[PDB]
Amino acid sequence: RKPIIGVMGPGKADTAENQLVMANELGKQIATHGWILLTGGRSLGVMHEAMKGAKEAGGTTIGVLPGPDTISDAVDIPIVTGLGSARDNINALSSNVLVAVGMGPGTAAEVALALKAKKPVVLLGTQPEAEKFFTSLDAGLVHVAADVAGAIAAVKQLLAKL
Amino acid sequence: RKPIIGVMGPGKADTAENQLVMANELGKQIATHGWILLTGGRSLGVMHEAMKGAKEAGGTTIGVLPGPDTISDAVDIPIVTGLGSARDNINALSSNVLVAVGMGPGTAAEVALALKAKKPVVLLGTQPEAEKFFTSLDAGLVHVAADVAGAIAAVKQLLAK
Amino acid sequence: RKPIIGVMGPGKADTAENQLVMANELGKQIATHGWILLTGGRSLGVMHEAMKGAKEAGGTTIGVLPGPDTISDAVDIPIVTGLGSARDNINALSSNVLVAVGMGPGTAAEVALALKAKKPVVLLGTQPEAEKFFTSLDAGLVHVAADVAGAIAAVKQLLAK
Amino acid sequence: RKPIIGVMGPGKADTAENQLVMANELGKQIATHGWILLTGGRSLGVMHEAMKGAKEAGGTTIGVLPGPDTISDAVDIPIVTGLGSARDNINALSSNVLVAVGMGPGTAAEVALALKAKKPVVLLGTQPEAEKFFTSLDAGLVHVAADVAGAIAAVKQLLAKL
Repeated sequence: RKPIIGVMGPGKADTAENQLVMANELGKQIATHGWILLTGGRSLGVMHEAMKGAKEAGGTTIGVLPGPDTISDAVDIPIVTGLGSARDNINALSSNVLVAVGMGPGTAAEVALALKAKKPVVLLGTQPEAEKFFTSLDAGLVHVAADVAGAIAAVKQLLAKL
Repeated sequence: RKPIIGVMGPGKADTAENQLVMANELGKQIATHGWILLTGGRSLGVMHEAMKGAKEAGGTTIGVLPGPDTISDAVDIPIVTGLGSARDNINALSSNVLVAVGMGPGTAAEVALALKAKKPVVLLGTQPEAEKFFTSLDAGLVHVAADVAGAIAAVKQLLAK
Repeated sequence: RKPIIGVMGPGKADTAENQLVMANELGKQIATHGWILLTGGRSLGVMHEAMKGAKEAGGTTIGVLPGPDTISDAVDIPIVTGLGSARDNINALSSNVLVAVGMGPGTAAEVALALKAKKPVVLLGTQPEAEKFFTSLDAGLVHVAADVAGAIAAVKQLLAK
Repeated sequence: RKPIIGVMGPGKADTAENQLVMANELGKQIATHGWILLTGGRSLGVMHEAMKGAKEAGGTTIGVLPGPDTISDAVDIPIVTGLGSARDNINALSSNVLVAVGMGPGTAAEVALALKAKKPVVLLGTQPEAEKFFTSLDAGLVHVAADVAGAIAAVKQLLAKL
């Protein structure tokens, strides 16, 4: 069974370009390590980039969508859930590790839900407020990474322990 | 329609004793103001206290629960969802305002989801990091409350808007 | 607690005129028997008629809806779920009995899901194939009703058990 | 994008052996055609068999589960949904075609939901009552198949038209 790595980030308009770069590179390295990328299939911000990156590097991608899937070609496997744009809905109970790249309400909710699920989360491109808050929720499950390499190292290690 | 006030908070193990007392007092004040209380229908920290409070004050309560069968007399309208408890689903898109008493991963998810749905949230007895962080996600929708009465005043303001 | 009676049925386009009249009459009788009506809160065939009926008879209604914002005055307790409308989610695990008036794919799914959850379902104005088929899934939980009063009698029997 | 074929059937105790055979063979032929099998990952009746079949024949499998995934090794990609054993919950909005093998409450619900989603469904090993009822819901979307070959022909054709 290939490890499944989750990526979550804000959608287009509330995303710094450094985060799209970080997302795509992470994408790359997720695929490069032989891991499946699981992310939203909605083809906009951080997630689309991760998917482009994973797919470019030969990786298998999974794109979660809610409804009538009109979905980047970076997606290999669309999981259409039927639920809302409330999330974010919530299959990163499927990932071995979750990586957040940036932050916003949707991402915060999925990070919390993964902590609640006792899954480890790597926080990349988030701000002090987020890092501290999430580390306060579960210091044992939250890993702050300075950059993509750091994020990928955190993941590799968490996988080695499993 | 009576306003529906959503209450979120941690469970038995993770609710502090001061947070129980506040959740109970908040429940009471929700009822005394003529509002319906919506909260988790199985969960025994904050949510049970809130509901027990609303009820003692003669309030009407809606309890959201993931399924059968593990319900409290304190719950009037039991809504069984047949999703899981991966999410505290209570459902505060049903609510006019959401009040988080205390904090933890489940609560943090529901506060973040309300905000994502552009709903105001009142934060009571959440620590400084919760308050600063949620404020960082959406400063116009997050209201920090010092104590039950402040939380009630925030709720009233949001309702009168 | 008042019994909660779940009503399922097709939407505006697919509800026959006789089925509107029955759904309205069923709503009325749900209310007159002191039960709460639970049904879809956005859907304008059977479910709207049922709710309009309960309401005219002074009944209390719970409307389940997928989201904001597209609600009827006929709905007292609006429950917004923030799932989709891939499923009529109304939620009849919340209900004591489920009544399907008329039939179609959405209705068929909710009737099958109630049965899966070992809940009794009363089938009203569903055609012979619906009745025979659901009966084939679980004969002890499926009750065919000839008309509103028979459906009400079935419901009463299930409640008295 | 590989076509995703959905399979649904009753779980263990309410399943004739002819249906487990039919399920496994269908599984086989789904994989043999280069299609992804999407089914419940719960490792018991019709679905487990389909998965064993798909995996034996080199196919990629997707196993939907609700909760804390304690999940046959026939699953490649577990999608953990977080929802109930209410379903059945309900990602066969992801399949191009759905195949029911046998029938029971859970299966009936997913067939209906797929008809509601305007997706085509092939009914294999079901009884007259089911065939007629579902054909009455949407005659244009429901295909009754006498056997696995027939089921697989129905699918191939529906895919050709898409």
